[PDB]
Amino acid sequence: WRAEGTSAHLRDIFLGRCAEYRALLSPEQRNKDCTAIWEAFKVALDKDPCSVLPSDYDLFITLSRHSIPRDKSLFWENSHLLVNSFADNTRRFMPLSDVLYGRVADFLSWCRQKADSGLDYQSCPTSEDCENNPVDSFWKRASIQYSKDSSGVIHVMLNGSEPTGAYPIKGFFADYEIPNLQKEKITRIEIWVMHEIGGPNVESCGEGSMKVLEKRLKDMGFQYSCINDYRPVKLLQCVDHSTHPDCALK
Amino acid sequence: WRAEGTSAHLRDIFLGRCAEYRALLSPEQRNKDCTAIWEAFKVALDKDPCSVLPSDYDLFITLSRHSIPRDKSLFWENSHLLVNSFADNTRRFMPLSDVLYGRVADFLSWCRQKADSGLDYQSCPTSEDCENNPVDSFWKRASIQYSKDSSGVIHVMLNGSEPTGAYPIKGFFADYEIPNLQKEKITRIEIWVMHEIGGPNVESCGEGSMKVLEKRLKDMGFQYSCINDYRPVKLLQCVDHSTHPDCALK
Ligand SMILES: *[C@@H]1O[C@H](CO)[C@@H](O[C@@H]2O[C@H](CO)[C@@H](O)[C@H](O)[C@H]2NC(C)=O)[C@H](O)[C@H]1NC(C)=O
Ligand SMILES: *[C@@H]1O[C@H](CO)[C@@H](O[C@@H]2O[C@H](CO)[C@@H](O)[C@H](O)[C@H]2NC(C)=O)[C@H](O)[C@H]1NC(C)=O
Ligand SMILES: NC(=O)c1cccnc1
Ligand SMILES: NC(=O)c1cccnc1
Repeated sequence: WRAEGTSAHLRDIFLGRCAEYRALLSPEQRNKDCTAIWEAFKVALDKDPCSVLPSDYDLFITLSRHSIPRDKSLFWENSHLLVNSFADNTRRFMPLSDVLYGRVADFLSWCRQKADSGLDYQSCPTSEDCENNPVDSFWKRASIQYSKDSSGVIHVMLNGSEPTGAYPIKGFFADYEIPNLQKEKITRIEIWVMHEIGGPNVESCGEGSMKVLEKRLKDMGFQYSCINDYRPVKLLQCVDHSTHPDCALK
Repeated sequence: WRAEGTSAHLRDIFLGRCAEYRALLSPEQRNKDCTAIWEAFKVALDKDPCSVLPSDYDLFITLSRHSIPRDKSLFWENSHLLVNSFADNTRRFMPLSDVLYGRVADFLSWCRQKADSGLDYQSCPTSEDCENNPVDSFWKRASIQYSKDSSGVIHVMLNGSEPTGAYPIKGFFADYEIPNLQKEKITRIEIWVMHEIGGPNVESCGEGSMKVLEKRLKDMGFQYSCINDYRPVKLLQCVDHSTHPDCALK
């Protein structure tokens, strides 16, 4: 295979993450059964590593699905860590990685042996290796869910120091989330184009790809707006470049 | 008992944290047994909620003890969340809550029911209820170990907006950490007295309790220094007060 092998102590981690996340859920929704969630998640783990479909994770999403505060969703591209860091375990925001079905699988990897019945710790199929692998189908399922369940003001943090462009016209946000946003429940969409401190300003609002994304969102009938280096997040990046001039306080 | 009962799903959480922490450990140190560790830790959950000594966690420490990067230790008082936050899971610094024996219990509570054998999810003997309770003893033990395995530059984060002064003469830093710092392997001690954004500036370097701390550290032969609102951390605080003037950029 060409992707990272299945995560060590996957079950241990999974159940643990799920365990801690409960305290975060509202009482009415605290009732989650992690072992049931794990048992359901495993259904895809038993199948051929190149024959897993998003729909396989339907049961898993059923037992772990839960509400997302209006105005607290945070979609993103090329900024996984920064997103996790800023959101702060649902405190500031609630990105997919901060929703039960996302938290449990964040940064992890998994797949069954190509021929054997165990877990392949050597390597898992990437997108190229074959489309229907467990990790991709999972995130396709989870992201679709996350999008349908979002509401209010939708925020999107993009990387403007990304060589190839801020908005990947072919990533999860573009292919699986935007097509699944519920217009009736969304008031407007806000984009945060974050540039690296000092880093290359490859693209800012309304430039290049950001023009495509903007045109598409508007064509769809959404209310659009874009911000460059949204201050709160700029400050966070600054935590690691305090001496740099872009991070100097008055 | 004047303290919160044992955390729900204590074992799952303990085991989950441990599992994920291994990934951060160095290769020739990554070989840890989370179940054995939990088993050792649990020895205290089989005792009288008021008859647990730091020694009882000895074996637990033996099975979890691991080296701490030089210059990476970060002691603190009155700023638990900010410390954890700024430390970023061993990325920026490595506080006791980011050491395996400290991570597995960070923010969790526990203690067995006085009479019965089961855990008490109702309450737990707080320091005043009786000194030798499960939680306190655990930390006394974890603290001493942490102080002992520290070397290089010692950073300490204190809270200058604290109503009682930045340095508590009776606290873990005071009663268990400072007393166990191996002087021979410490270059110097640096203090960060952080003030709330706009918040009350009760004390700053060289004032109030800070004079008491500074004297002891020096008298002890350490090389002392103090910084009001260390910039990196100030910027982190600023993340939640971007519009405030103390957080204004240029
Ligand atoms: C935003 O995009 C840039 C460019 O892709 C990312 O920078 C790269 O980060 C990796 C990991 O640290 C480095 O190996 C590369 O050398 C970086 N490239 C450059 C030109 O510096 C950056 O990490 C992204 N920011 C976020 C928050 O994801
Ligand atoms: C620094 O100390 C202050 C003083 O307690 C903390 O602020 C208080 O926080 C508590 C809750 O943790 C509130 O009930 C009080 O109203 C706050 N008082 C003030 C004056 O702000 C502050 O959170 C501490 N900072 C850190 C990082 O621990
Ligand atoms: N970890 C995440 O939040 C995530 C991963 C893959 C696709 N979309 C979101
Ligand atoms: N919980 C903690 O991280 C902690 C408790 C007591 C002393 N030092 C650190």
